[PDB]
Amino acid sequence: GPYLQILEQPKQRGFRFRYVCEGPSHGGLPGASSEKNKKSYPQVKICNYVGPAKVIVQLVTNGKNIHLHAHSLVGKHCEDGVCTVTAGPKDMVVGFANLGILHVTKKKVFETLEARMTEACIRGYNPGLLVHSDLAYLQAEGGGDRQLTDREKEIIRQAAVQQTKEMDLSVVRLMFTAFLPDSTGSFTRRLEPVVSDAIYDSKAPNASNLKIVRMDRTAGCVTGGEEIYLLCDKVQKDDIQIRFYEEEENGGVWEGFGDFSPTDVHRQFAIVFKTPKYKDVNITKPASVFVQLRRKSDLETSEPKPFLYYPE
Amino acid sequence: GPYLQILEQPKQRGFRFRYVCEGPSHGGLPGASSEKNKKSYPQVKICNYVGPAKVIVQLVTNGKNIHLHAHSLVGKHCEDGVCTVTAGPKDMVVGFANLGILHVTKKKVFETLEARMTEACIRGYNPGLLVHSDLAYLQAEGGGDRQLTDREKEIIRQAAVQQTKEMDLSVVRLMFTAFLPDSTGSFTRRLEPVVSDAIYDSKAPNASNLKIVRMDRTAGCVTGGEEIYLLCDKVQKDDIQIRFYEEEENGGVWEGFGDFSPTDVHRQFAIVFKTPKYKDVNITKPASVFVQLRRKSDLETSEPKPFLYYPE
DNA sequence: TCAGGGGAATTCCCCTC
DNA sequence: AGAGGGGAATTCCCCTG
Repeated sequence: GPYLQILEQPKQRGFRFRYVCEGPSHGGLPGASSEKNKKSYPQVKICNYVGPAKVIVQLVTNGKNIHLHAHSLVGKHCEDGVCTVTAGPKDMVVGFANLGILHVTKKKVFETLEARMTEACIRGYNPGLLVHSDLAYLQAEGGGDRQLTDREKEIIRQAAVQQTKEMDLSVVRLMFTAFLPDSTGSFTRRLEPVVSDAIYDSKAPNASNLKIVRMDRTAGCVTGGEEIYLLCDKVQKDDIQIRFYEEEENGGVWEGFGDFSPTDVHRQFAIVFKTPKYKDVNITKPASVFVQLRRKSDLETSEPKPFLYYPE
Repeated sequence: GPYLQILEQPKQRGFRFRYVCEGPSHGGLPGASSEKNKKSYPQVKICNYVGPAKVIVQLVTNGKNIHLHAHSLVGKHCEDGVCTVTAGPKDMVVGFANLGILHVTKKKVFETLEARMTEACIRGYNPGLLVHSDLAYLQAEGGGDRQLTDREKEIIRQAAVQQTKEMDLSVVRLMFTAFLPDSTGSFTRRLEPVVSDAIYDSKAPNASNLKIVRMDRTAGCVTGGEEIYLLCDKVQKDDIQIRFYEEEENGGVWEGFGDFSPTDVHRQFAIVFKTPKYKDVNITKPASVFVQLRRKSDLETSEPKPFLYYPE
């Protein structure tokens, strides 16, 4: 039967979540292949069905238990945190550009979560899957307006109080839900929604972009233990590593880490370290290796920089 | 007649202002001559008068107009921002230890300021000097009993709205006011108040501590621009200078600033720059020069570190 | 501009005596 | 095991191109 397939996922890292105070129009959530000039965006595709339909996007949690996220989606076609756009009549592919991720305050988690749960219940956008199964009977029953009862508000507040202590404000996910038309033509037939890759805030120190801005000495001796200063982006002294590596044997790898202490990490932006020992200390020609910044917890690679080992 | 003399002023820089959230036990305001083990505190002395008296201390602003400051003084003898202590019979020496400077939020400045202005009018603590000259008639009538009128509250609120946007939250001053007894014995005869030195918050980037944490090359050549990386504390790229200096017996004033661009200042904590040319390029012996970080606005001295120029 | 980025203000938490 | 600081994370502000 018909389903929804994510053609291009959003970029997991590099995007910066912004609060209401930071202002508007600061960038759109880019695609996984959104290099400079080759600006791409998250794309989905409704398969096994040809014709006009609608696609909604909502923010969900990163944990095993999928639930609504207090963060919102801001931009055009987005109202109250949900972005709704009509798919092409023939191009069953849908792209999402100019999507910002509104970061909520920790104190304003409960308030925003409850408000957007109320919205998701009045609009019937997967009420039982994200809030609570007790309200999984509101699959757009009726046309348009769907006033809520008193017990339904009770369930909303119960789900909100329980999901406040379990929400990571630094990571979100995209849930794409497709809606196929019915008899009257209104988009109401809901197929299985699909969750996107995890989206990590750039303001989170454990998931930012690892970049080697500058190095004082770009070429050391094959012996090693030479002091080098590396100016970098924001890194955590207890969760940072400087890795020299070279591809060898056409398949094999050579690693080697700089010997530095967390005290040598100067205020998250600079590291004074010492070069490790190379393989062939009895080398004859200067060998070329790459250097990167690797997070010990995430094992995330920084963009490598050239480095050279010279004999003595 | 009798006056009040500040024996030891507080240390102008080095102390960090703290908000209500940061807690209570983060340090006491040290004196200008304080050091480790030699723990000193701001002290004053009532001169030309022997006997019991009273000394109050209040926070005032730095600027042309001396006025109450939204920041408060926290501690034992301090209540609602004013620290009152009896000089004791025949002691006449007054010390002020365990004094913290409560940093208020920008949003809650006005609320606090007006709240402390009314108090200064109800208690008669220099109302015309600190609040507004129109209220320079509020002395000695009552120490709490004298409720204020409506026009007085209008003047207080006007002074508060005008001085909220005119207050520097990063610098304060201490005002000591002495009170001699009268016939009935109540301390009400006000002596001339004395203002202390300016106290600059260490967490303010324009008044922080200038420290040379690390240098890539600690000895360069007299030839000229050699690139060296300097790891430092928080400095402002548009208001920072790297000064090479040497005191000599022939006038002994040689200045010379490192050739760096504000772009070379890596995230306020590192500067990649080039050493300037010293005098006597045709030297024969290695000459020693010292290095500092000098703030462009304040011309404040950093802790010097050794450096040397060798010929070619 | 809209797309970013740096940095300041504010809150929270850890390291060394 | 706690005060004194200091660093780091979380929100907020606004400058640049």
